[PDB]
Amino acid sequence: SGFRKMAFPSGKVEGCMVQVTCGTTTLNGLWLDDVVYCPRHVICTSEDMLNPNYEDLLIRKSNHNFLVQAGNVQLRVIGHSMQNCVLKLKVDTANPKTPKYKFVRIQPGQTFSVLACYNGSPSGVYQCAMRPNFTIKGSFLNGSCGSVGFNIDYDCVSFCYMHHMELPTGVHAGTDLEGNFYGPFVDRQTAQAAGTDTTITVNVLAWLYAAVINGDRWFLNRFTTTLNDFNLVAMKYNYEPLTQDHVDILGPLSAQTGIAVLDMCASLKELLQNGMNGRTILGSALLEDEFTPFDVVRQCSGVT
Amino acid sequence: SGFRKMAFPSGKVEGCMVQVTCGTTTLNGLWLDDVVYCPRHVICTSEDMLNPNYEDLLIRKSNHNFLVQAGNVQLRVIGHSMQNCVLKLKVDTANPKTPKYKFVRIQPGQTFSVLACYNGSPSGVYQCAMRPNFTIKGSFLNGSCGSVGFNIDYDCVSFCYMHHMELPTGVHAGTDLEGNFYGPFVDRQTAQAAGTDTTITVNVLAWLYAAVINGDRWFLNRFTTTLNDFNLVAMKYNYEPLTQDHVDILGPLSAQTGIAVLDMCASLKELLQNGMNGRTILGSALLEDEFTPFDVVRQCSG
Ligand SMILES: *[C@@H](CC(=O)OCC)[C@H](C[C@@H]1CCNC1=O)NC(=O)[C@H](Cc1ccccc1)NC(=O)[C@H](N)Cc1ccccc1
Ligand SMILES: *[C@@H](CC(=O)OCC)[C@H](C[C@@H]1CCNC1=O)NC(=O)[C@H](Cc1ccccc1)NC(=O)[C@H](N)Cc1ccccc1
Repeated sequence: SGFRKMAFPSGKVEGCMVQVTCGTTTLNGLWLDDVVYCPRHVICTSEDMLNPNYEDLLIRKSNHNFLVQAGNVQLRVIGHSMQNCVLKLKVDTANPKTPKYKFVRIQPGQTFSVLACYNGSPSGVYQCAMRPNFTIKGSFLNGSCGSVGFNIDYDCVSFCYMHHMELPTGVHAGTDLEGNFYGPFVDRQTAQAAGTDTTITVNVLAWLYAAVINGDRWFLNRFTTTLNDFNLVAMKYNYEPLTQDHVDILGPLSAQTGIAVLDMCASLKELLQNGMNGRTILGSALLEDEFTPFDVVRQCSGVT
Repeated sequence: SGFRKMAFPSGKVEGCMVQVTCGTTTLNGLWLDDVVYCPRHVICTSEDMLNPNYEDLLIRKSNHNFLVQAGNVQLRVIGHSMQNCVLKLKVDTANPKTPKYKFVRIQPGQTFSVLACYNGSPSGVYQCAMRPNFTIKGSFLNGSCGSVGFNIDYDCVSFCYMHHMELPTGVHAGTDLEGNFYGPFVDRQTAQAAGTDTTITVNVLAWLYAAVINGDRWFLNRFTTTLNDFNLVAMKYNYEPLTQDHVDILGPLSAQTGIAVLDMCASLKELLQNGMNGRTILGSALLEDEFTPFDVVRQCSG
């Protein structure tokens, strides 16, 4: 038993991390086969960032102006192109550690692992959720751009996030690996704000099932409610509306525990209206919303 | 900015994980050079659990009683011995992915990453702390024994933990890689109870510094205290006493924030006496004690 904030094993991604330097700017890239993917703002300087002319900046560059190092060992760039907000550097060496992979766009409320990297060197791995306002509450410092988020589906690494920037509120924004931002953000330094964040209801329910599976049942009573009546309470506490599709994906956790989804909804309603009364749930005194139903199943069933 | 429960990258350890089968019992092993390490209770069955006579069980086995697989390649066993509660299986092929490593025995309050594994295949990684009562609050299912805990010191993997068992309280116990249990526990299915758990004070203070670095600052008060007076408060709330070495270890965070450790102690005193009054710190409504001062520096300096 037990429940931790668990990330995917990072080995397959570690072997893809490189550093990309353009003049005085260095950030991280993702080296897959004979291409390195990185944020295009690596070609910028301070004079550029309000309205970078990325096409102008790139055409002034030769393959020789890009310095790519894999473990501080240089790779030769033989081509360069731009796809949306990502630079694609073609190198003369294919990465022999490239895993089976896919580029995927994740949905708000879904989770992924982030391999935080600096100067092409992995520093740590943690779990993040894509917030309903299309930011992530990550942990990133100067030099972290180009760090990626990923899930492992079977034996395939599904890359879903490349890091670009931190908003003044301390939250983070980035792109998919095709270079399209999540949310209403741009890679120019205009004043940018994320929408109001909401709590991911289906994940809170998943985590309450995780608590039941682990024997932490004090919040459970033989109560139940309707989906409409639950959602009336949810919106009073800035929780996302729970749809029948959310109910369905909680099926496996309901099946394991024998607690109907709307019974757990009734328990959650009671927690929101009356509080937790100084009690903890799986070691937390707040309601946690960055575990998906699949996250709980994986950790409560040990998939490899 | 930001602050997360962050583990070490697990790649160097992933390449060391194998599956060990004895009879119909399968768990995980650690393959370094030409030795596979795993919990010795792999050689047990239902009968032996009360008081396994491990020496009898092991001497009666042959090399052929052990099936070791790295992925789907079989590693032929050429010897089998016991070191404390760990089985050492000598195999014919040395692990080509053996990292620079050390076996280290860590102290209570220190943190490490756990690569949770099943049938020799990694499932996930998370961060744990050695509790003062020498248990860990991990996440382990049946088949997870032999999973290891580690820290990374640049290029060197320091293995500190191998998973053996779960106490009925939901917490976990295991050994170092020399086979010696942390705490008073034994690998027998006997009524075993963990001593009273306490809160790791130096880690709470490190996390409060992480909060200040991240802009959470409402809990700061202008008072300073002394180490003796603070420790009287620690004792009341089942916090570990704070030593001068702890204070000095917090020095890098005090230097980054300009807040003296004993000033942060006075802020923690008020938090412990009166709670947080509906406010949060780094997204938590509890005082978090599984980040060491180093974990905060490493994450807040990169
Ligand atoms: C990554 C940049 C990098 O690694 O290369 C230089 C060494 C860095 C990551 C943030 C720095 C601190 N922690 C972070 O996550 N990104 C930036 O510094 C970013 C550059 C940028 C990206 C897109 C558009 C304009 C500038 N600048 C920022 O994050 C600043 N907070 C400014 C900012 C930019 C856009 C929206 C809001 C604020
Ligand atoms: C690991 C064993 C394994 O991999 O199986 C081989 C086929 C497993 C991990 C616990 C199971 C569920 N989650 C866990 O962390 N360990 C056991 O099952 C363990 C076996 C054992 C080890 C030493 C001494 C006796 C039995 N049994 C237990 O953990 C039970 N909770 C019984 C128990 C043992 C010791 C103290 C308190 C309870």
